[PDB]
Amino acid sequence: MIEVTFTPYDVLLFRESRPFDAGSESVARSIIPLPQTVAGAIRTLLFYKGLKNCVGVGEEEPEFTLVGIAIGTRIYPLPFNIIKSEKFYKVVNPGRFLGKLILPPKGKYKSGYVTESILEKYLKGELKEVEENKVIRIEKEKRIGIKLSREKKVVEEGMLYTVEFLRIEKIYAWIEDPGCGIKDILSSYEFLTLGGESRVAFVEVDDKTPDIFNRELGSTKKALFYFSTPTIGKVGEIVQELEKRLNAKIDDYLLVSSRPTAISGWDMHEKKPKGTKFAIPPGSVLFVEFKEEVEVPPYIKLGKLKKLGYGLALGGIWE
DNA sequence: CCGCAAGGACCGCATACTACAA
Ligand SMILES: [Mg+2]
Repeated sequence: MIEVTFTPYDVLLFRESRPFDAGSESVARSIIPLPQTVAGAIRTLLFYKGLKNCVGVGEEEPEFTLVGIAIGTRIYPLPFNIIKSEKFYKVVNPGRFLGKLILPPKGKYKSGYVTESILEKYLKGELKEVEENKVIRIEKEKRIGIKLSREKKVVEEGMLYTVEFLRIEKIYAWIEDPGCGIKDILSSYEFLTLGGESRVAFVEVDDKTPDIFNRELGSTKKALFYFSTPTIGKVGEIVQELEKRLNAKIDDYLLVSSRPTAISGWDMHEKKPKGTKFAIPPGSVLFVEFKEEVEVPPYIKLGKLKKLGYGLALGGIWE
Protein backbone atom coordinates (compact mmCIF):
# COMPACT_ATOMS: atom_id res chain seq x y z
CA MET A 1 0.00 0.00 0.00
CA ILE A 2 1.26 3.48 -0.85
CA GLU A 3 0.71 6.49 1.42
CA VAL A 4 0.31 9.87 -0.24
CA THR A 5 0.71 13.00 1.89
CA PHE A 6 -0.79 16.24 0.58
CA THR A 7 0.53 19.44 2.16
CA PRO A 8 -1.56 22.48 1.13
CA TYR A 9 0.56 25.52 0.32
CA ASP A 10 -2.11 27.80 1.79
CA VAL A 11 -5.89 27.28 1.73
CA LEU A 12 -8.20 24.70 0.14
CA LEU A 13 -11.69 24.87 -1.35
CA PHE A 14 -13.88 21.79 -1.60
CA ARG A 15 -16.99 23.59 -2.72
CA GLU A 16 -20.46 22.41 -1.80
CA SER A 17 -22.87 21.71 -4.63
CA ARG A 18 -24.21 25.20 -5.34
CA PRO A 19 -23.94 27.60 -8.30
CA PHE A 20 -20.72 29.63 -8.28
CA ASP A 21 -20.48 31.68 -11.47
CA ALA A 22 -19.03 35.19 -11.73
CA GLY A 23 -21.76 37.82 -12.06
CA SER A 24 -24.40 35.63 -10.42
CA GLU A 25 -24.46 33.30 -7.41
CA SER A 26 -21.18 34.34 -5.85
CA VAL A 27 -20.74 32.45 -2.59
CA ALA A 28 -18.50 29.40 -2.26
CA ARG A 29 -18.53 27.46 1.00
CA SER A 30 -16.11 24.57 1.49
CA ILE A 31 -17.06 21.17 2.85
CA ILE A 32 -14.81 18.47 4.26
CA PRO A 33 -13.00 16.95 1.24
CA LEU A 34 -14.73 13.99 -0.42
CA PRO A 35 -12.41 11.13 -1.42
CA GLN A 36 -13.49 11.41 -5.08
CA THR A 37 -11.95 14.88 -5.19
CA VAL A 38 -8.60 13.49 -4.08
CA ALA A 39 -9.02 10.62 -6.55
CA GLY A 40 -9.77 13.13 -9.30
CA ALA A 41 -6.63 15.13 -8.57
CA ILE A 42 -4.52 11.99 -8.87
CA ARG A 43 -6.35 10.82 -12.00
CA THR A 44 -5.84 14.23 -13.62
CA LEU A 45 -2.09 14.05 -12.98
CA LEU A 46 -1.95 10.64 -14.68
CA PHE A 47 -4.17 12.04 -17.43
CA TYR A 48 -1.49 14.64 -18.17
CA LYS A 49 1.47 12.31 -17.63
CA GLY A 50 0.18 10.19 -20.51
CA LEU A 51 -0.91 7.22 -18.40
CA LYS A 52 -4.49 7.32 -19.73
CA ASN A 53 -4.76 3.56 -19.25
CA CYS A 54 -5.02 3.82 -15.46
CA VAL A 55 -7.15 6.96 -15.43
CA GLY A 56 -10.51 5.61 -16.55
CA VAL A 57 -11.37 8.54 -18.80
CA GLY A 58 -15.14 8.98 -18.86
CA GLU A 59 -15.49 6.17 -16.32
CA GLU A 60 -16.88 6.33 -12.79
CA GLU A 61 -13.77 4.68 -11.35
CA PRO A 62 -10.05 4.51 -12.21
CA GLU A 63 -8.04 1.30 -12.54
CA PHE A 64 -6.29 1.82 -9.21
CA THR A 65 -8.02 1.81 -5.83
CA LEU A 66 -8.06 4.78 -3.49
CA VAL A 67 -8.45 3.03 -0.13
CA GLY A 68 -9.58 6.21 1.59
CA ILE A 69 -8.52 9.62 2.84
CA ALA A 70 -8.02 11.39 6.17
CA ILE A 71 -7.23 14.99 7.08
CA GLY A 72 -4.43 15.86 9.49
CA THR A 73 -2.86 18.64 11.55
CA ARG A 74 -4.17 12.87 11.48
CA ILE A 75 -7.71 13.47 12.78
CA TYR A 76 -11.14 11.90 12.41
CA PRO A 77 -14.75 13.06 12.84
CA LEU A 78 -16.22 12.32 16.28
CA PRO A 79 -18.14 9.01 16.17
CA PHE A 80 -21.83 9.92 16.27
CA ASN A 81 -22.46 7.92 19.45
CA ILE A 82 -20.24 10.37 21.33
CA ILE A 83 -22.40 13.04 22.92
CA LYS A 84 -21.24 16.27 24.55
CA SER A 85 -22.20 16.58 28.21
CA GLU A 86 -20.94 19.72 29.96
CA LYS A 87 -17.18 19.90 29.36
CA PHE A 88 -16.87 16.27 28.26
CA TYR A 89 -17.79 14.30 25.14
CA LYS A 90 -19.14 10.99 26.41
CA VAL A 91 -19.15 7.65 24.60
CA VAL A 92 -22.63 6.10 24.54
CA ASN A 93 -22.72 2.33 24.10
CA PRO A 94 -25.63 0.44 22.49
CA GLY A 95 -28.56 -0.72 24.59
CA ARG A 96 -31.34 -3.20 23.88
CA PHE A 97 -35.14 -2.91 23.82
CA LEU A 98 -37.75 -5.25 22.33
CA GLY A 99 -34.78 -7.36 21.24
CA LYS A 100 -33.39 -4.48 19.18
CA LEU A 101 -30.08 -2.64 19.47
CA ILE A 102 -30.66 1.02 20.32
CA LEU A 103 -28.72 4.04 21.46
CA PRO A 104 -30.07 5.25 24.82
CA PRO A 105 -31.06 8.94 25.10
CA LYS A 106 -28.13 10.95 26.47
CA GLY A 107 -28.18 14.26 24.61
CA LYS A 108 -27.58 15.79 21.19
CA TYR A 109 -24.50 15.20 19.04
CA LYS A 110 -22.02 18.04 18.55
CA SER A 111 -19.62 17.99 15.60
CA GLY A 112 -15.84 17.92 15.97
CA TYR A 113 -12.63 16.01 15.30
CA VAL A 114 -10.41 13.78 17.42
CA THR A 115 -6.83 12.59 16.97
CA GLU A 116 -6.02 9.15 15.60
CA SER A 117 -4.96 8.02 19.08
CA ILE A 118 -8.34 8.93 20.58
CA LEU A 119 -10.09 7.04 17.77
CA GLU A 120 -7.89 3.98 18.35
CA LYS A 121 -8.91 3.87 22.02
CA TYR A 122 -12.54 4.29 20.94
CA LEU A 123 -12.35 1.38 18.50
CA LYS A 124 -10.77 -0.83 21.19
CA GLY A 125 -13.74 0.04 23.41
CA GLU A 126 -11.40 1.61 25.96
CA LEU A 127 -12.62 5.18 25.54
CA LYS A 128 -15.09 6.57 28.07
CA GLU A 129 -14.94 10.27 27.22
CA VAL A 130 -12.91 13.10 25.70
CA GLU A 131 -12.22 16.49 27.31
CA GLU A 132 -13.71 19.28 25.18
CA ASN A 133 -10.25 20.76 24.57
CA LYS A 134 -9.13 17.60 22.77
CA VAL A 135 -12.07 17.89 20.37
CA ILE A 136 -10.90 19.84 17.33
CA ARG A 137 -12.89 22.02 14.94
CA ILE A 138 -11.75 22.62 11.36
CA GLU A 139 -10.61 26.21 10.82
CA LYS A 140 -12.25 28.25 8.06
CA GLU A 141 -10.89 31.33 6.31
CA LYS A 142 -13.35 33.64 4.56
CA ARG A 143 -12.04 35.73 1.66
CA ILE A 144 -13.98 38.37 -0.25
CA GLY A 145 -12.81 39.24 -3.75
CA ILE A 146 -13.75 41.35 -6.75
CA LYS A 147 -13.12 41.78 -10.45
CA LEU A 148 -11.66 45.07 -11.68
CA SER A 149 -12.23 46.76 -15.04
CA ARG A 150 -9.20 46.47 -17.34
CA GLU A 151 -8.37 50.19 -17.49
CA LYS A 152 -10.41 52.21 -14.99
CA LYS A 153 -9.38 50.11 -11.96
CA VAL A 154 -12.90 50.04 -10.51
CA VAL A 155 -15.10 47.05 -9.73
CA GLU A 156 -17.08 45.66 -12.67
CA GLU A 157 -20.85 45.46 -12.19
CA GLY A 158 -21.91 42.53 -10.01
CA MET A 159 -18.37 41.17 -9.84
CA LEU A 160 -18.00 40.54 -6.12
CA TYR A 161 -17.67 37.09 -4.56
CA THR A 162 -17.04 35.27 -1.30
CA VAL A 163 -15.11 32.07 -0.57
CA GLU A 164 -15.03 30.17 2.71
CA PHE A 165 -11.78 28.21 2.50
CA LEU A 166 -10.53 25.50 4.85
CA ARG A 167 -7.21 25.81 6.70
CA ILE A 168 -5.95 22.22 6.67
CA GLU A 169 -2.39 21.17 7.52
CA LYS A 170 -2.39 17.70 5.91
CA ILE A 171 -4.47 15.33 3.81
CA TYR A 172 -3.52 11.65 3.70
CA ALA A 173 -4.51 9.27 0.91
CA TRP A 174 -3.85 5.54 0.59
CA ILE A 175 -3.71 3.82 -2.78
CA GLU A 176 -3.49 0.20 -3.90
CA ASP A 177 -1.74 0.16 -7.27
CA PRO A 178 -2.25 -2.88 -9.56
CA GLY A 179 0.93 -1.99 -11.46
CA CYS A 180 0.15 1.39 -13.00
CA GLY A 181 3.33 2.86 -11.51
CA ILE A 182 1.57 5.59 -9.54
CA LYS A 183 4.26 5.83 -6.86
CA ASP A 184 6.89 6.69 -9.49
CA ILE A 185 4.73 9.28 -11.25
CA LEU A 186 3.70 10.97 -8.00
CA SER A 187 7.36 11.08 -6.97
CA SER A 188 8.16 13.07 -10.12
CA TYR A 189 5.66 15.76 -9.13
CA GLU A 190 6.24 18.23 -6.30
CA PHE A 191 2.72 19.64 -6.24
CA LEU A 192 -0.76 19.32 -7.73
CA THR A 193 -4.02 21.27 -7.95
CA LEU A 194 -6.45 20.07 -5.29
CA GLY A 195 -10.02 21.32 -5.03
CA GLY A 196 -11.12 24.70 -6.34
CA GLU A 197 -9.68 28.15 -7.06
CA SER A 198 -6.52 26.54 -8.46
CA ARG A 199 -5.08 25.90 -4.99
CA VAL A 200 -2.16 23.47 -4.84
CA ALA A 201 -0.84 20.97 -2.33
CA PHE A 202 2.67 19.57 -2.07
CA VAL A 203 2.88 15.84 -2.73
CA GLU A 204 4.95 13.30 -0.83
CA VAL A 205 4.63 9.56 -1.40
CA ASP A 206 5.81 6.70 0.79
CA ASP A 207 5.46 2.93 0.53
CA LYS A 208 3.82 2.12 3.86
CA THR A 209 0.63 0.87 5.49
CA PRO A 210 -0.68 3.09 8.31
CA ASP A 211 -0.72 1.32 11.67
CA ILE A 212 -4.46 1.80 12.07
CA PHE A 213 -4.93 -0.59 9.12
CA ASN A 214 -2.83 -3.22 10.91
CA ARG A 215 -4.52 -3.46 14.32
CA GLU A 216 -5.31 -6.80 15.94
CA LEU A 217 -8.72 -6.52 17.59
CA GLY A 218 -9.37 -10.19 18.26
CA SER A 219 -12.50 -12.28 17.80
CA THR A 220 -15.98 -11.31 19.00
CA LYS A 221 -19.69 -11.24 18.19
CA LYS A 222 -19.99 -7.56 19.07
CA ALA A 223 -18.13 -5.69 16.35
CA LEU A 224 -18.52 -2.08 15.24
CA PHE A 225 -17.55 -0.34 12.01
CA TYR A 226 -16.54 3.32 12.01
CA PHE A 227 -16.92 4.89 8.58
CA SER A 228 -13.92 7.18 8.01
CA THR A 229 -15.11 8.14 4.53
CA PRO A 230 -18.64 8.47 3.12
CA THR A 231 -20.25 5.10 2.35
CA ILE A 232 -22.54 4.72 -0.64
CA GLY A 233 -25.41 2.25 -0.84
CA LYS A 234 -28.53 0.98 0.90
CA VAL A 235 -27.91 -0.03 4.52
CA GLY A 236 -29.36 -3.48 3.81
CA GLU A 237 -26.97 -4.10 0.92
CA ILE A 238 -24.02 -2.87 2.97
CA VAL A 239 -24.90 -5.16 5.89
CA GLN A 240 -25.40 -8.08 3.48
CA GLU A 241 -22.04 -7.32 1.85
CA LEU A 242 -20.50 -7.34 5.31
CA GLU A 243 -22.02 -10.76 6.00
CA LYS A 244 -20.47 -12.14 2.81
CA ARG A 245 -16.99 -10.67 3.25
CA LEU A 246 -16.67 -11.93 6.83
CA ASN A 247 -18.51 -15.20 6.12
CA ALA A 248 -20.84 -14.68 9.08
CA LYS A 249 -24.53 -13.92 9.52
CA ILE A 250 -25.82 -11.06 11.65
CA ASP A 251 -28.38 -11.29 14.47
CA ASP A 252 -28.94 -7.52 14.66
CA TYR A 253 -27.33 -4.21 13.76
CA LEU A 254 -27.68 -0.51 14.54
CA LEU A 255 -26.56 2.34 12.31
CA VAL A 256 -25.78 5.45 14.35
CA SER A 257 -25.50 8.30 11.87
CA SER A 258 -26.65 11.78 10.87
CA ARG A 259 -27.55 13.91 7.87
CA PRO A 260 -26.80 11.99 4.64
CA THR A 261 -23.81 13.24 2.64
CA ALA A 262 -24.92 14.77 -0.66
CA ILE A 263 -22.41 13.82 -3.34
CA SER A 264 -22.31 15.07 -6.92
CA GLY A 265 -19.14 16.65 -8.24
CA TRP A 266 -17.81 17.82 -11.59
CA ASP A 267 -17.23 15.57 -14.59
CA MET A 268 -14.07 16.88 -16.24
CA HIS A 269 -14.58 14.54 -19.20
CA GLU A 270 -18.09 15.71 -20.09
CA LYS A 271 -17.71 19.22 -18.63
CA LYS A 272 -20.89 19.06 -16.54
CA PRO A 273 -22.03 18.14 -13.01
CA LYS A 274 -22.05 14.50 -11.90
CA GLY A 275 -25.29 12.84 -10.82
CA THR A 276 -26.27 13.29 -7.19
CA LYS A 277 -25.55 10.33 -4.92
CA PHE A 278 -26.31 9.96 -1.21
CA ALA A 279 -23.99 8.49 1.39
CA ILE A 280 -23.66 7.50 5.02
CA PRO A 281 -21.54 10.36 6.48
CA PRO A 282 -18.02 9.97 7.95
CA GLY A 283 -18.19 9.41 11.72
CA SER A 284 -21.19 7.11 11.41
CA VAL A 285 -20.90 3.84 13.31
CA LEU A 286 -22.48 0.50 12.41
CA PHE A 287 -22.87 -1.62 15.54
CA VAL A 288 -23.15 -5.31 14.68
CA GLU A 289 -24.00 -8.40 16.68
CA PHE A 290 -22.88 -11.37 14.59
CA LYS A 291 -24.48 -14.79 15.11
CA GLU A 292 -20.98 -16.22 15.62
CA GLU A 293 -17.61 -14.79 16.68
CA VAL A 294 -15.71 -13.05 13.89
CA GLU A 295 -12.14 -11.80 13.60
CA VAL A 296 -12.77 -8.06 13.42
CA PRO A 297 -10.76 -6.65 10.51
CA PRO A 298 -8.70 -3.47 11.08
CA TYR A 299 -10.41 -2.01 8.01
CA ILE A 300 -12.88 -3.16 5.37
CA LYS A 301 -14.23 -1.56 2.20
CA LEU A 302 -18.00 -1.45 1.80
CA GLY A 303 -20.59 -0.10 -0.61
CA LYS A 304 -20.26 1.53 -4.01
CA LEU A 305 -17.37 3.41 -5.66
CA LYS A 306 -14.72 1.77 -3.47
CA LYS A 307 -11.97 2.81 -5.87
CA LEU A 308 -12.83 6.48 -5.35
CA GLY A 309 -12.06 6.16 -1.64
CA TYR A 310 -15.60 5.61 -0.39
CA GLY A 311 -16.78 3.08 2.17
CA LEU A 312 -13.61 2.87 4.24
CA ALA A 313 -14.73 1.38 7.55
CA LEU A 314 -12.42 0.92 10.53
CA GLY A 315 -13.01 -2.14 12.69
CA GLY A 316 -13.69 -1.96 16.41
CA ILE A 317 -15.37 -3.71 19.33
CA TRP A 318 -18.11 -2.88 21.82
CA GLU A 319 -19.72 -4.47 24.87
C1' DC B 1 28.82 92.91 52.70
C1' DC B 2 25.17 88.75 54.50
C1' DG B 3 20.60 85.70 53.22
C1' DC B 4 17.30 83.51 49.63
C1' DA B 5 17.41 79.99 45.39
C1' DA B 6 8.89 78.70 43.37
C1' DG B 7 3.80 76.93 43.53
C1' DG B 8 -0.87 75.70 41.98
C1' DA B 9 -4.52 76.12 38.68
C1' DC B 10 -5.37 74.02 33.81
C1' DC B 11 -4.11 68.56 33.13
C1' DG B 12 -7.10 67.76 25.70
C1' DC B 13 -12.11 69.58 25.96
C1' DA B 14 -15.95 69.79 21.97
C1' DT B 15 -17.24 68.60 16.99
C1' DA B 16 -16.62 65.21 12.84
C1' DC B 17 -16.27 59.90 14.95
C1' DT B 18 -18.00 56.35 7.34
C1' DA B 19 -20.65 57.09 2.75
C1' DC B 20 -21.50 54.86 -1.47
C1' DA B 21 -21.20 52.36 -5.54
C1' DA B 22 -19.64 48.23 -7.85
MG1 LIG C 1 -12.77 30.10 -9.54
